[PDB]
Amino acid sequence: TAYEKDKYPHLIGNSLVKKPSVAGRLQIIKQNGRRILADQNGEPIQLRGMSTHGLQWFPQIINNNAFAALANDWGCNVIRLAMYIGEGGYATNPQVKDKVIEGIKLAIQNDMYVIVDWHVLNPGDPNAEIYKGAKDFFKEIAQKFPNDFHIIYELCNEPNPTDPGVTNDEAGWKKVKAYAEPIIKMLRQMGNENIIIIGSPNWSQRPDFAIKDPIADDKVMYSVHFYTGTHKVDGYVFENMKMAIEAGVPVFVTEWGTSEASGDGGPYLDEADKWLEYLNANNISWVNWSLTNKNETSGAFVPYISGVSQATDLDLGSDQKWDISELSISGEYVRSRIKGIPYQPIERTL
Ligand SMILES: [Ca+2]
Ligand SMILES: [Ca+2]
Repeated sequence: TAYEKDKYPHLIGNSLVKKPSVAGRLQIIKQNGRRILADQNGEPIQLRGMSTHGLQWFPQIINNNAFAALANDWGCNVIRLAMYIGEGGYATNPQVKDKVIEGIKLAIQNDMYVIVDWHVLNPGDPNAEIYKGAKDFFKEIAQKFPNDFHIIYELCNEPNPTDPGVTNDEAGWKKVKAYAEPIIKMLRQMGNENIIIIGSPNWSQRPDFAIKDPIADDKVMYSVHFYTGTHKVDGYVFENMKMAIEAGVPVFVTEWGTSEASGDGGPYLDEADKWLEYLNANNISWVNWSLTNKNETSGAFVPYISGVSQATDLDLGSDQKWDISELSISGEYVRSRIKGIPYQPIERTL
């Protein structure tokens, strides 16, 4: 009866969504022309999980009961910790680092991989002055958690043209590499064998630059970010992704949402079914935006809306689960897809 069984069969199941306790240290392997993430034994793995929103704004999700719910009730094997730099983030309020550290420890404690995301966004060039602390930040995390097999580093969320920015061309890609290579080098010199994920121009829509001009490191993957109200299967972003995957580039969806790219609108679930069917079929890991109760469709939790609803609390109790009615439409859908169960939405009639 579930509609996905006939139409989108790779949406059902989770046998490859292995936790650290089972998978151990990750690697990239070559399999039938593709470079894909695999576990310690060389068996394909898929990471599926959730991103925080900016930790300067929504740190409340960094609590053990929420992390346990995500790992156990939602079936996540990854969580992404989005540390803005600008916009009230680390450049002006460095105490957000403390929340990233806490989050790494809670991911480990709850048997998940963890992505540490230096969340470049405004402005768009990772080399900009505001981001000068990036190399020392990664240094510090690696000193605290040396060669830790749970951690994946994401050096620059979304290179993009916001001034001062990067261009959507080969010159823009060169600025990204010039940024990333010295950090990678430092991490490797320090003995860190972690997977490192590298963004690309146009808001991490251009993993295809790695076809002819990859970074020379066998544990680097390339991000692609999409939002299903904006970006459609067989559209620009999708085809750049597909072109990279086909050509053997290792690709990881570190951020996607069910809204427009603004974080709002919809959600657009029928389009999400098409993207996730492709990602699951092609062994591409994915992380959904975001673990917030802000009033925007991409947030996973019900928001405060005057006259309508109190916010769902991100600081969860000892039951280690949110009721489905406490999840937004997006969060309920994403939970279903992480777990690999049929999507069977609740009625929402106020
Ligand atoms: Ca807390
Ligand atoms: Ca984004």
